[PDB]
Amino acid sequence: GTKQEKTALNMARYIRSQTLTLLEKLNELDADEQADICESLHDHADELYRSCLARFGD
Amino acid sequence: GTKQEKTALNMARYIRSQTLTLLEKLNELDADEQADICESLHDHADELYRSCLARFG
Repeated sequence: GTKQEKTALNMARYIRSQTLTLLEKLNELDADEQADICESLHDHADELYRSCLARFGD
Repeated sequence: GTKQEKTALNMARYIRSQTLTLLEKLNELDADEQADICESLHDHADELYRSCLARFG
């Protein structure tokens, strides 16, 4: 439950929130092809967050 | 080359950089399973970045 472990998990949550925000922006730009890539990237970010949560979470 | 376009492209580049910062942290932790997913996530962020770059120039 170290500070290193908490830093890594917070970063994984942040990257997920970034990709969600970016997805909305690309949707707003109507940048369809990029939004679809980003949608997938966000799922993958969620997979990472979940894996980090299981391992580093309290 | 619109403003909004550039903000989006920058954020896509920022996210690519963040996956590498997390990858190194996961490496420091010997969190092998998480590191391999992160490695692939970087590959995926690079796919998105290059696509935005081709489009938003």
